[PDB]
Amino acid sequence: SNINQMPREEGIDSTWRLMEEGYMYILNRRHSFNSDIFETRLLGKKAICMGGKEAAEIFYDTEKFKRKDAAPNRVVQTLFGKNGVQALDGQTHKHRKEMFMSIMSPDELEKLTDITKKQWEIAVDKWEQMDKVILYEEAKEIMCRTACQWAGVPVQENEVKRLTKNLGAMFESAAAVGLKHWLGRHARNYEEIWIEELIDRVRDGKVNPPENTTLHKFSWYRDLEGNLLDTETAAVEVINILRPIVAIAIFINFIALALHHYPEEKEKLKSGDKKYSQMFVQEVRRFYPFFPFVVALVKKDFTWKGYKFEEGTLTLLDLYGTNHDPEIWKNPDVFSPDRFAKWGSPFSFIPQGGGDYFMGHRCAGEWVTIEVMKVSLDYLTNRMDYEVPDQDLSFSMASMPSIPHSKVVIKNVKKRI
Ligand code: HEM
Ligand SMILES: CCCCCCCCCCCCCC(=O)O
Repeated sequence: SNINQMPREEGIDSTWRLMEEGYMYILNRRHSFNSDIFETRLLGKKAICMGGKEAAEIFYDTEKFKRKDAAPNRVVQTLFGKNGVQALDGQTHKHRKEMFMSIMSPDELEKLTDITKKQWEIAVDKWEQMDKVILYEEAKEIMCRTACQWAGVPVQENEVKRLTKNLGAMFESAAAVGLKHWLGRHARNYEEIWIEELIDRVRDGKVNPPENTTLHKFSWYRDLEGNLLDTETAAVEVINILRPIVAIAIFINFIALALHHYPEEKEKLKSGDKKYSQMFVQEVRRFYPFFPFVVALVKKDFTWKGYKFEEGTLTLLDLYGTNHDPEIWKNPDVFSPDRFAKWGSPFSFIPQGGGDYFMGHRCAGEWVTIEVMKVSLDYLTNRMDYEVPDQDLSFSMASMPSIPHSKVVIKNVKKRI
């Protein structure tokens, strides 16, 4: 059939509009163009942006889209690391992804939840002897201690503080400009070298992590040819566990926000029926902004909706806008856990990617995230009391990630006993 012209945003480069609008950039234009797909110019080149469940399923078609060389270098050097799983395609990707999925078994997730609970207890005891407590910063430290213990990474106290700062900077810098962006580049450089040394100690026999742990599994994994991963690559992969675990602190912020803003939803949790906590956690992941979009390159020319996708074109999948799509969800722009009662598809609810864990790039740590969020919600509701003082809890849709301006201050913390 005839090739049609995709809706097109004019201007020599539109990256500035993405920087100004953030999470809302793609959905605003899906609305104004009356199309789930449009073309623009971002980072000096043509770009295609698309959202909704059909677009998501097409984006996850690995005959049509590849990840090699898709992410901008500025994102590789902050968020991802070079030559990690995010960069791979085909059987090489499948085999690397199996390494990540191998640490996600029932017994290992139980180990994670036990650690997470203990580290919450430790933090709460500390906060009870404090006055004001900055939840985002304290939660990053909870999650850094949890990550290192679960991963088998030995850390001294000074190393905990430094890692918490540097892992934070890696994700807080990825969509930043200027001075702030470079903090994350330097943070990544420092921890890559530190983790590389540690992996060399594992391989030399001088450190002996338990067999079940990330550090053991990633240090000893062999590729499709039977060879150990390069030390640099294995370090990037370990950081691809430690960093996103720290990042759960962003979702902890939003759990606390939701408990403060929605007392009727909090009261439904006081029952002990786990269905309510499950719905609440899912709705936090659906409603609040976090990972805006993912990127791929067109692998081979193809047609969809009458439009030509040309090989090599950078393509953005709108995660935020799909999670807020009024063609998928009833009243998408309100927080309503009841929408999940006995719950859509793997392409419609995509805060941590869509599709299949093994056949695509969907987040390896989605179950970790959900389980950590459940522990955190249980702590904040059932194991402590605190006050939320008057403060600026607003969160900007132009900042990625989006953090409430006050960083969520709590006070008068008391552990229930
Ligand atoms: C804290 C909140 C998190 C969010 C919002 C999040 C979101 C995402 C998204 C959107 C992707 C990319 C999907 C794609 O490329 O198609 C991804 C990939 C990934 N995530 Fe997460 N994630 C989080 C936590 C975690 C955790 C806790 C872990 C590890 C325990 C983790 C490990 C990974 C890995 C290894 C990948 C790359 C998978 C691949 O390329 O095949 N993430 N995540
Ligand atoms: C490829 C688009 C980059 C988007 C900008 C990053 C803002 C969100 C931070 C996401 C962190 C998710 C977990 C992680 O990978 O550490």
